[PDB]
Amino acid sequence: SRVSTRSSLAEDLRAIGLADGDAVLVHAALRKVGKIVGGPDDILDAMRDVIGPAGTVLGYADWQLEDEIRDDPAMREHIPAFDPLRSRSIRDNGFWPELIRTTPGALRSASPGASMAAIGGEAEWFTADHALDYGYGPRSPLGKLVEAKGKVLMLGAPLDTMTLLAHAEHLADFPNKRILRYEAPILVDGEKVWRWFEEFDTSDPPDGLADDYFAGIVEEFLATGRGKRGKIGEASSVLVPADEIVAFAVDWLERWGRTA
Amino acid sequence: SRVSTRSSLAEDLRAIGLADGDAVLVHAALRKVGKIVGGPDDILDAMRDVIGPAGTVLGYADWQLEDEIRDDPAMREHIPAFDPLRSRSIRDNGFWPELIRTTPGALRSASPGASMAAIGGEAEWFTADHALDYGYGPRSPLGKLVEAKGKVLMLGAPLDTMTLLAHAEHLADFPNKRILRYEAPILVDGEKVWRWFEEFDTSDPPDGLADDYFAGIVEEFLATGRGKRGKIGEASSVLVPADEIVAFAVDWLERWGRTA
Ligand SMILES: CC(C)(COP(=O)(O)OP(=O)(O)OC[C@H]1O[C@@H](n2cnc3c(N)ncnc32)[C@H](O)[C@@H]1OP(=O)(O)O)[C@@H](O)C(=O)NCCC(=O)NCCS
Ligand SMILES: CC(C)(COP(=O)(O)OP(=O)(O)OC[C@H]1O[C@@H](n2cnc3c(N)ncnc32)[C@H](O)[C@@H]1OP(=O)(O)O)[C@@H](O)C(=O)NCCC(=O)NCCS
Ligand SMILES: CN[C@@H]1[C@@H](O[C@H]2O[C@H](CO)[C@@H](N)[C@H](O)[C@H]2O)O[C@H]2C[C@@H](N)[C@@H](O[C@H]3[C@H](O)[C@@H](O)[C@H](N)C[C@@H]3N)O[C@@H]2[C@@H]1O
Ligand SMILES: CN[C@@H]1[C@@H](O[C@H]2O[C@H](CO)[C@@H](N)[C@H](O)[C@H]2O)O[C@H]2C[C@@H](N)[C@@H](O[C@H]3[C@H](O)[C@@H](O)[C@H](N)C[C@@H]3N)O[C@@H]2[C@@H]1O
Ligand SMILES: [Cl-]
Repeated sequence: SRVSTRSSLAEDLRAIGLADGDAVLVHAALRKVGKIVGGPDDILDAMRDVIGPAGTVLGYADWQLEDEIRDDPAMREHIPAFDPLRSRSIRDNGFWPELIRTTPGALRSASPGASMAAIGGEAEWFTADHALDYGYGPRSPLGKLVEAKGKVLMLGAPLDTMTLLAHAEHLADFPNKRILRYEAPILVDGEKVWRWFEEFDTSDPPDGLADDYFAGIVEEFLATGRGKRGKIGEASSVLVPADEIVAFAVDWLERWGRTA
Repeated sequence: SRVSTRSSLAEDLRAIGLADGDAVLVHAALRKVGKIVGGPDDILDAMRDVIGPAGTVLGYADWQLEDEIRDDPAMREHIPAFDPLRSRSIRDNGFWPELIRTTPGALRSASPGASMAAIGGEAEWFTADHALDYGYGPRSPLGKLVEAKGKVLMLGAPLDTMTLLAHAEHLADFPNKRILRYEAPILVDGEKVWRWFEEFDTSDPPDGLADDYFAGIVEEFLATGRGKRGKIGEASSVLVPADEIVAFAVDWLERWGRTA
């Protein structure tokens, strides 16, 4: 029965630990926030108020081409190329990355399935030079979030949607990492070309693990007393430092893979 | 029962009457088109291929401020002012105006409740200088649609959502037109100010007619033979000359006003 404002959301964000100059990747379930006077745009505006102009807000866009269409040779010349300026975010990830992507000023990185939207003082740097292959590795917004000592805010989102952990999956040395190869269309100086891609499998976990095991790792991280929980509006939310939870998740995975 | 492509939708638009250099207002129910390979963006892409670069495609954006919150004094300072670059389309008009508005190169006119989104060769003209009061009058994208001799296409949409006919309500001489007055926040060169507004009532029909009466007027115009029906992908869709349906509607309303 409580309605949120740009001002009250800024206090909530400061209360969970958002600070001046932060860079924050956000995963959101916006319905959990509850009634907002100015719609969910008040959340992004509140965040920009807190972190200031030097800060950056990010979201995981991906794109909408499903595998079964991509793999259907009949529709091959009817599939539109991925275009960081025009391709819309995968709807599976909710409105939040679309909200960012279509805010004037936002930029969107180049590696389609891993592509990120960002707005703020380092939006250019965070989206620049996104490797097409292994796009969850060091040459990616996720690696740059670790380098920048950014944060990840789960805004009512289930903890297994923390995509930053796919970057730990990339770094961790464990046996039998599944490698995925696929063909997708992209623009090379404004013209459509089909390109072969390669990356570590993000869609399914390492064999032996439950499909939602990212959530277990996050809770085990919060159990050490690092990170913070809080209400953003009415959404139960989590804020964690990106570098710490990736080091935690790397050795969680490296230790598990040794037992096999 | 089949998939539509940017090229399949292209030939469907040419058969309804879309032609080179056209400027067309679109009201859409996109779930009625069926499955499209590259999503509803393939619709707007097709149209811009049919009409060519001099063409122009429009949508009725409006905005999301709710009367209730607007008229709550306690919420006054928390209302985001209307911003033609940022305030999102009213969701009751469907995704289509948002689809246009969030396309790079697209423009949005200044008068909030009557705001229109536009992309194409004449997008700057169709959106320039939209009057804040009586925003369905002559100083309006709908007035310019008549002057440009454009078209309207109901793309699976209920024919009573044809907003151009509100422009016929502004123009037609019939007694007891209901004037609406309200205060609303608007961005004036980046700064929010509350401004009083007035216009003819678009939210309820003139006292004496059914709510969906716009619809019966449309198909009656179709009985004259001066419209064209046809299926866009899977959607039953109507295309109509703008200048003629206004005159047909104006005379309809003025003639009916005397009987009353
Ligand atoms: C799946 C998931 C998104 C569902 O969350 P949800 O709250 O149900 O859906 P969304 O987050 O899209 O938010 C919905 C709110 O959009 C607002 N919204 C959407 N578009 C809007 C618009 N154009 N204008 C105003 N509001 C809009 C609404 O409040 C809509 O709610 P309503 O339609 O019920 O009114 C959530 O559980 C989740 O998993 N989030 C994280 C996803 C992620 O980042 N995944 C990474 C890869 S694993
Ligand atoms: C109310 C009305 C809009 C409902 O239409 P609808 O087809 O059910 O809904 P929309 O037209 O918004 O289109 C829905 C399709 O959006 C696609 N779409 C929406 N957003 C998308 C996105 N971001 N990315 C990819 N696809 C998206 C989907 O196919 C969505 O369907 P799904 O959610 O079932 O998959 C329609 O009946 C109507 O009355 N239209 C006319 C509105 C108008 O012009 N009013 C004028 C003022 S009175
Ligand atoms: C860990 N579980 C996740 C699942 O959870 C969601 O669906 C479940 C269905 O039972 C629900 N129980 C659960 O509540 C809900 O959150 O959603 C699927 C969606 C699917 N397109 C893919 O996305 C991945 C992309 O394929 C990949 O490209 C991207 N990099 C990462 C995406 N997560 O894999 C995830 C993953 O399997
Ligand atoms: C006449 N019907 C319309 C309704 O759609 C539905 O109407 C009937 C129910 O009422 C249904 N039977 C019908 O299937 C369906 O089309 O949507 C509402 C949405 C509301 N924001 C307002 O928009 C108006 C704006 O408020 C106003 O600012 C603008 N100028 C004109 C808009 N129509 O009034 C319309 C109008 O009442
Ligand atoms: Cl995918």
